[PDB]
Amino acid sequence: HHHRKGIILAGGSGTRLHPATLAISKQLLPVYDKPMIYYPLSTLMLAGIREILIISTPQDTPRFQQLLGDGSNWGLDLQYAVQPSPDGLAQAFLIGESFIGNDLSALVLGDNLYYGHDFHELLGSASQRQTGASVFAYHVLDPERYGVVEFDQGGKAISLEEKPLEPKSNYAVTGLYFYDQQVVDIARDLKPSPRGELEITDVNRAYLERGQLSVEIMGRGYAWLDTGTHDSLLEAGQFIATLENRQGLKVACPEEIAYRQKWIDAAQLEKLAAPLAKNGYGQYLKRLLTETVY
Amino acid sequence: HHHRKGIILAGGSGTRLHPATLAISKQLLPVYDKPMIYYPLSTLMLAGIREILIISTPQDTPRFQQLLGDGSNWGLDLQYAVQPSPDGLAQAFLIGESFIGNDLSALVLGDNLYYGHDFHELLGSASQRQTGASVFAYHVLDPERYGVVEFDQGGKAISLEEKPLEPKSNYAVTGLYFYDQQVVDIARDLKPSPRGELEITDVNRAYLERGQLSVEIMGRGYAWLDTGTHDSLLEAGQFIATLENRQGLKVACPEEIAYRQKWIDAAQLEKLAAPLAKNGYGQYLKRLLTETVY
Amino acid sequence: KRKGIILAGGSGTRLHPATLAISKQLLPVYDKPMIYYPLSTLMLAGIREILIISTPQDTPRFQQLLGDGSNWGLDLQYAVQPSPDGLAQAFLIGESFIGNDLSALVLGDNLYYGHDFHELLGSASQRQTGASVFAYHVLDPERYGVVEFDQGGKAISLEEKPLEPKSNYAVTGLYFYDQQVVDIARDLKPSPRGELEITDVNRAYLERGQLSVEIMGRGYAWLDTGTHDSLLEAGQFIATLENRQGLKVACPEEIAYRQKWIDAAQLEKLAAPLAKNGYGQYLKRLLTETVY
Amino acid sequence: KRKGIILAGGSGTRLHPATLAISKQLLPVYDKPMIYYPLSTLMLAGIREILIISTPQDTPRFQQLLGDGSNWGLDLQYAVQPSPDGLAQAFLIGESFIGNDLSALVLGDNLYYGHDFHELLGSASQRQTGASVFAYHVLDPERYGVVEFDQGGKAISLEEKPLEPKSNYAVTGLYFYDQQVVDIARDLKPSPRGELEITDVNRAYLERGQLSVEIMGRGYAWLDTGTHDSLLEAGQFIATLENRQGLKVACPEEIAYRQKWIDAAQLEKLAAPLAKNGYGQYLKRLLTETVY
Ligand SMILES: CCCCn1c(N)c(N(C)S(=O)(=O)c2ccccc2)c(=O)[nH]c1=O
Ligand SMILES: CCCCn1c(N)c(N(C)S(=O)(=O)c2ccccc2)c(=O)[nH]c1=O
Ligand SMILES: CCCCn1c(N)c(N(C)S(=O)(=O)c2ccccc2)c(=O)[nH]c1=O
Ligand SMILES: CCCCn1c(N)c(N(C)S(=O)(=O)c2ccccc2)c(=O)[nH]c1=O
Ligand SMILES: [Cl-]
Ligand SMILES: [Cl-]
Ligand SMILES: [Cl-]
Ligand SMILES: [Cl-]
Repeated sequence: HHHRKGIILAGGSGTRLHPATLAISKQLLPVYDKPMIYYPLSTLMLAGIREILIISTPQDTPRFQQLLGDGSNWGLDLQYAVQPSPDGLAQAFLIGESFIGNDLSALVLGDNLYYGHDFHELLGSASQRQTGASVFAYHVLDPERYGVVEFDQGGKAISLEEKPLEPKSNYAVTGLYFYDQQVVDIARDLKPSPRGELEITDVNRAYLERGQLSVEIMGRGYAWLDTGTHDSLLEAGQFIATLENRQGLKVACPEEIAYRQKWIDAAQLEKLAAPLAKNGYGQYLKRLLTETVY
Repeated sequence: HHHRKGIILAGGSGTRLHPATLAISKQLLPVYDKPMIYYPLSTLMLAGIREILIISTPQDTPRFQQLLGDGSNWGLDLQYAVQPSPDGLAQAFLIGESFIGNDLSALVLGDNLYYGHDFHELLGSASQRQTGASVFAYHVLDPERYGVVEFDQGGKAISLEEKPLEPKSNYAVTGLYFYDQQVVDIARDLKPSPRGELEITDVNRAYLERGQLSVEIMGRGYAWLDTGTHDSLLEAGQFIATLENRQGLKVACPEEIAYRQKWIDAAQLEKLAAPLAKNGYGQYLKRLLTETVY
Repeated sequence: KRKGIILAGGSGTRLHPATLAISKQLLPVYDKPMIYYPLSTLMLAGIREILIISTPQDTPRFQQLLGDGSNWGLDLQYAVQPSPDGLAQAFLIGESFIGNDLSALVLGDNLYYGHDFHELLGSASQRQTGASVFAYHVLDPERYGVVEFDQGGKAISLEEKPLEPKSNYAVTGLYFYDQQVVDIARDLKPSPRGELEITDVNRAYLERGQLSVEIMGRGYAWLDTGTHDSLLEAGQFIATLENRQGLKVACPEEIAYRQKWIDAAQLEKLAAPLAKNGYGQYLKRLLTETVY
Repeated sequence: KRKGIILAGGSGTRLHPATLAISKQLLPVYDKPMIYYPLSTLMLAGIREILIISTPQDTPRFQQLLGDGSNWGLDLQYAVQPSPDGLAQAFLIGESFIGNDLSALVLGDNLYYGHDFHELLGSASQRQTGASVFAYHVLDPERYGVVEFDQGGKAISLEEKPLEPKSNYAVTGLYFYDQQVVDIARDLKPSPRGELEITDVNRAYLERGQLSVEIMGRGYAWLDTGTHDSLLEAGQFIATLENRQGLKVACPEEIAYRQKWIDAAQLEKLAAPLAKNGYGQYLKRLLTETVY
């Protein structure tokens, strides 16, 4: 008788971006002024998630651990798992099964950057849906590269296709997914696609066929940035730099997000600022203590 | 017995950006794939404003007229005035006095670019306030360069200062202003500041002292882009290019905004596409006829 | 004596609406009008007498920008190209300007940068007979005049926008000609696309073994201004060089002064109007600083 | 025989958190690890025997990346610098590697580009006595070793990060030395900031009239990797060159192959693992294409 956790998939991108990524995983590469993984981590945090599993290669887990620790500095609890071989995104749920337990979950890709107004509220809406799965659809130039969602005249999602040659719309599914307690069992019964991968689109189609997939539009006023190529990586750095140098505010500073969620107080933030007091990042953390930012 | 119009200030930026701007006004320079003036024009249009006065130098008015015409192609009515000498932003209301008549108004700077989610609704809120004046405050790195707003502990605006050496906050007033029928008379009684200029901050302080200035925060999730330097111009081009190449959607395409406001129909948009059918811009206009974009 | 021509004519509707109000070559690349860059190139090549060819609409604009040239030690003239009917029209339009002198054409939207560019130009300019062009390795040779070389490195063919390019070597927008070019241009027939082709002019020199094709090495930057994306990149490229160095690329006043076409007192007068911005400050600092 | 050293040591906490997980010199600049660029520079200078010096933590990472060098016709060795105690420590750490040979140090985060760079390096490398450095005009000379010249153009002083720089000419991160440098390094005292200064090594050669200071001209790009903004720019600069040209900057496999240190069949083996991305495709295309 019986009476939301986060996952960040930051494993191998294979040899796709070699030789740039020969010495280090993509998700530890900087995007402008901070490691890439700070952005998806900050995203889960904005969604109010505090218990988070980082999935990386066996080779780079210690590097993630060194950067991020156990989370206690930022009011989180961070755990780690390895993905020996990159057998697909849906594998996150088998690797993370004991971590998830009987809870709701959120999966984010470790190389996905988001930006925009009321992003907190867009994340809240998905996080509040305690049943079913929630994903986001975003208009892209190149829907071929993604899971593509087709809508009917009423705006209802009626199909999902993984990397179709002739996409039914320009609406790609973003690398951010919210799931109720059915996801582990759905993942467990997945059979490898032709490429040997356990596909997240198959997971989302399972929910769709059950009438339990909410697809919310992430509007054109949001930036969902591309890190798939060297070119798009560079554009992602330039995009963040322009916003931060314009505003005097950072995007996805995890210390700041914890501070504003009240997961850490002013004294704790002051201590985090000390080691970096001579660079712009530590000076930014110090300015958060006295400035009112709306 | 007696029983909202837009202005775009696109006059002289002086010799500040010479020699780049020796042959042509700044507001006709491209930002990535379209003239700069398309962005503030699109902004007024998003606010639902259809009667718009463009203020330029006598030298470049014909160039604006050639680019934009009388508005009829886009469901607008565009008129023109000249600013013989750049005697300040508040001069817009004396130059535009007969154009404004007895109506409410909106002033936008011809070199200001905005971007973000629910921008339409942020513009709507200001446009709906039929009394008083409405402005926007945005957090910037360099508030010294702008009109700066100071808030009290409750978030109420309590002072405005033009280019203070020691800014009371990092909140700059953006170059977008909504005004009731009192603005022309307020402008008329302005005395030149020490620099010989008729200051918009003095106009906004007049409303503030009357308790009729609404200052809404434009959040950090919006991009209010800088075009003040060659560097910031270049960053503005890069910023737009990244969004448009990512999305397959344009920012501030005026034809598109008219189409979506129902100011022009599909047949009219088809005709606008014809002359540019061989380039990306005309091909974009054609794709708007058949695609559903949420 | 070698005369210069800059062809800054119409690029059609390809970059519209960005270029609806104004010719591309009057638009800035970072901190200065695009035409400063090819103008600076002719000046570096030692050319002082220069004809600028533009659309009828925009010739007043180039004129008010650049003047008769005298304040920079140049002698500038202007002419119009009514319609975009081929780069070779420059020699028809420019026939009486050229007269019996040597000539050099540069395209108004072409940007160059690199070490010893002066000597690369100086060598081509010194060759008093035949014609000299430059071949540059590019990713997309179909867009250009493509030069094919034999195993010995000799140029053996030229094709204008081939469907199947023979190499990745594009001819750049910089051409030096002897006294034969006008007469060769006058006998050109329009191509199938309806243009008087510069590549037909160059093939005429090639058939007589009088086309010197120099490699512009990979250490030189020949930047692309043909698309919006490429305009932007060119701006970022110049900005990175100038902000790194504290030195400008293709500042005509500097080049005049370094060629000794204007003296210290004239450079000082030029600085006066712009004194309150970076460009005039730059010009002032060139008076007292030794730059190697 | 001239030996090479690359100093790819710790840059402290200056770029943290971006460099918290990994040394800057193992981070990409556009399409390849930053250290490919100074490695490619030594190889272009003709240097095959090369010592890479890094933090104790990251030496395994440079090792697994670069191997013993044999697949690129190089002979690579590795050594650690326990603490960031000055660039001159390279010659102490590298003393037994150098032995009685000539040497050249390049900083692991310095990027160069330009025409005839090979000959600029080749000339310095050929000078068998004394030391050769390069002076480059920059906007912010206070950040560097600043060289002052007399009216005749002779170097007369060197200052490390002067408060009031004497010129705008910075010494770049590329240094060639004769057999004297180790012994000069061994006698260095720590500076006031607590470091063994490369500028004190260079001043020692200067006092004996044995410092050749060559101008690296404004036609060369010496790119800045010291700030986040400057990392980004360097990436945009390399991307613009490579996408324009269809040719890569500082591809070590290409440089080996062009120096004839590996043959056509070895380059082909190298291409195999990367065949499905741009980098391996590039290597394959170098087999059949003549590039001048
Ligand atoms: C709850 C505090 C939100 C303020 N905020 C913010 N809106 C942002 N954004 C710009 S964001 O909501 O779009 C965002 C937040 C986390 C990760 C990526 C974007 C941010 O990066 N950091 C912040 O502290
Ligand atoms: C009413 C149709 C709005 C859709 N839209 C849009 N949201 C935008 N934006 C990205 S925006 O609301 O931020 C905007 C609109 C006009 C000018 C600048 C930004 C746009 O540029 N063009 C559009 O057609
Ligand atoms: C005779 C003056 C040469 C120095 N020089 C120079 N080399 C350059 N170059 C960087 S350049 O030779 O590559 C060049 C010159 C004119 C136009 C484009 C590039 C320059 O822009 N301005 C200069 O004064
Ligand atoms: C002997 C091979 C020289 C051709 N070359 C070259 N010039 C360059 N350059 C662009 S470079 O000389 O300026 C250079 C070379 C190594 C590292 C940095 C720049 C190159 O990157 N790769 C090459 O194969
Ligand atoms: Cl939106
Ligand atoms: Cl916001
Ligand atoms: Cl070269
Ligand atoms: Cl040079």
